[PDB]
Amino acid sequence: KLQPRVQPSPVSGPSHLFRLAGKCFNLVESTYKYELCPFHNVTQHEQTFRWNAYSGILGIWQEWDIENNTFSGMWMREGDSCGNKNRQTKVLLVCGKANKLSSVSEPSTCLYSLTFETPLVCHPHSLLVYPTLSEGLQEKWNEAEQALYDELITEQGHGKILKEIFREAGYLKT
Amino acid sequence: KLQPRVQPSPVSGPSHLFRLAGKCFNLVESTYKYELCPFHNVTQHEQTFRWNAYSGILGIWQEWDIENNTFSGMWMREGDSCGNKNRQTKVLLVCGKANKLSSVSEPSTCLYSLTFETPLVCHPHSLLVYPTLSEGLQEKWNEAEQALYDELITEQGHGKILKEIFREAGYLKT
Ligand SMILES: *[C@@H]1O[C@H](CO)[C@@H](O[C@@H]2O[C@H](CO)[C@@H](O[C@@H]3O[C@H](CO[C@H]4O[C@H](CO[C@H]5O[C@H](CO)[C@@H](O)[C@H](O)[C@@H]5O[C@H]5O[C@H](CO)[C@@H](O)[C@H](O)[C@@H]5O)[C@@H](O)[C@H](O[C@H]5O[C@H](CO)[C@@H](O)[C@H](O)[C@@H]5O)[C@@H]4O)[C@@H](O)[C@H](O[C@H]4O[C@H](CO)[C@@H](O)[C@H](O)[C@@H]4O[C@H]4O[C@H](CO)[C@@H](O)[C@H](O)[C@@H]4O)[C@@H]3O)[C@H](O)[C@H]2NC(C)=O)[C@H](O)[C@H]1NC(C)=O
Ligand SMILES: *[C@@H]1O[C@H](CO)[C@@H](O[C@@H]2O[C@H](CO)[C@@H](O[C@@H]3O[C@H](CO[C@H]4O[C@H](CO)[C@@H](O)[C@H](O[C@H]5O[C@H](CO)[C@@H](O)[C@H](O)[C@@H]5O)[C@@H]4O)[C@@H](O)[C@H](O[C@H]4O[C@H](CO)[C@@H](O)[C@H](O)[C@@H]4O)[C@@H]3O)[C@H](O)[C@H]2NC(C)=O)[C@H](O)[C@H]1NC(C)=O
Ligand SMILES: [Cl-]
Ligand SMILES: [Cl-]
Ligand SMILES: [Cl-]
Ligand SMILES: [Cl-]
Ligand SMILES: [Cl-]
Ligand SMILES: [Cl-]
Ligand SMILES: [Cl-]
Ligand SMILES: [Cl-]
Ligand SMILES: [Cl-]
Ligand SMILES: [Cl-]
Repeated sequence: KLQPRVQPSPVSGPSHLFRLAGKCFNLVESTYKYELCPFHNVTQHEQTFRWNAYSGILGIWQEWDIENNTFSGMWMREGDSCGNKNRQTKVLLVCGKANKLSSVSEPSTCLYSLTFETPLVCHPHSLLVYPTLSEGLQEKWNEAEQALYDELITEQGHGKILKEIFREAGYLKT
Repeated sequence: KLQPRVQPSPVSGPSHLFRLAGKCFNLVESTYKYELCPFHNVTQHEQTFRWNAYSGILGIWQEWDIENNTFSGMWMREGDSCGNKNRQTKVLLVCGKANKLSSVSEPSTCLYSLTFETPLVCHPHSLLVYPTLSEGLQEKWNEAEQALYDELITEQGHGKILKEIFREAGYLKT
């Protein structure tokens, strides 16, 4: 039984993925056992069966990772602390036959890359961020793409506008 | 007085395009004058303005042309008869500054390609067909893309499943 440091951000993004909120899937490795509760938290429970066996929170749903006009991954931040820093996790969404937690890795100590298989992402346009936006924020994007094509703004100024949109929608915390 | 052979199919597809229904735009060439009434009909009028001047129906809104997971064009069929066949028209939607009927051509006799400029299509992801589908038809599509990657169905069998999806949504006549 663990205490989270902050609460998860609101469920946001593609509508058809919202059904995953409140569900939890787990993967049992030899050393640890991980659980992913999408839009909420990630946790591991060391299965060495010694008395001080570790159980910690790796991250709390905070913001999205948007790269190349798509949802790159889900950012889980502000977990238990390793020392000077709090644990983080980037969940990656991959086409799979069924909702399954497939792998876990540790690129840097206390930073994790979690791969989540689900069939809801098998279509290429499922993780595009443009269809998820409100009718008004699409206009702001439409005007920015045309303005960039008309050479009224720079690729740099265009990049700024997109982050303004994503922040308003709540995909990036700010 | 012109009589359409059938009635135009229901308005279907992206929501932001529905506003064009009941509107009509025209292009005046030297020989003929064309009108496009989106989601309805297409017509040409020889402009000699004599009593026997030609007036014909080129097509009646029937179904979409979906290619590459997007809306390729609008299919207009069952126009006036040329002999063994009824006239057809494929309307193509292009990014333009304003709602404008831009061009008309006749690649093969009694088949026409009509180019309609509109600003509602200027964003690349505006005409994606996946977001317009019901949550269930999205599921049906995801499972079909997954089955194809697992080599349980053929690229040919995949195409048939998609036409079942598009037909169920109402984008294709049946
Ligand atoms: C391809 O697709 C195209 C797109 O869909 C399609 O085009 C559309 O076609 C449809 C079908 O034809 C059109 O819909 C109809 O439009 C008619 C035209 O309306 C306009 O003209 C009317 C003027 O009629 C007269 O009366 C006025 C006052 O009474 C006079 O001021 C006028 O000068 C005019 O007088 C003439 O007629 C008199 C007697 O008729 C005669 O004495 C006089 O001397 C002179 O000859 C206006 O009422 C009308 O105005 C309204 O709409 C405009 C829109 O801009 C507004 O600006 C106005 O403020 C106003 O709101 C237009 O100027 C309509 O008449 C017709 O209406 C009737 O039918 C519907 C359903 O059937 C009824 O619900 C409705 O109440 C009307 O009913 C009348 O007739 C029935 C019997 O017919 C009767 O029982 C009932 O009581 C009533 O009298 C309908 O809306 C549509 O407009 C087209 N749109 C476009 C963009 O083109 C095209 O056809 C397709 N082609 C093919 C080949 O498929
Ligand atoms: C990480 O994130 C995950 C998910 O985001 C968290 O997991 C969830 O934690 C909550 C607690 O905050 C759990 O809810 C409680 O559940 C208990 C027990 O019920 C459950 O287990 C039963 C086992 O058979 C099952 O029958 C229950 O089924 C019912 O409930 C579910 C949904 O709640 C519903 O879908 C079913 O149809 C049934 O209706 C259920 O699975 C329950 O008793 C609690 O309810 C009451 O009591 C508490 C305290 O008295 C009160 O506060 C409540 O408001 C309510 O009145 C409570 O709902 C939830 O089950 C967990 N889900 C999973 C998958 O584990 C996890 O806590 C987070 N951890 C950290 C560290 O952040
Ligand atoms: Cl969506
Ligand atoms: Cl929800
Ligand atoms: Cl892209
Ligand atoms: Cl520690
Ligand atoms: Cl603009
Ligand atoms: Cl936020
Ligand atoms: Cl006319
Ligand atoms: Cl054909
Ligand atoms: Cl394979
Ligand atoms: Cl393919």
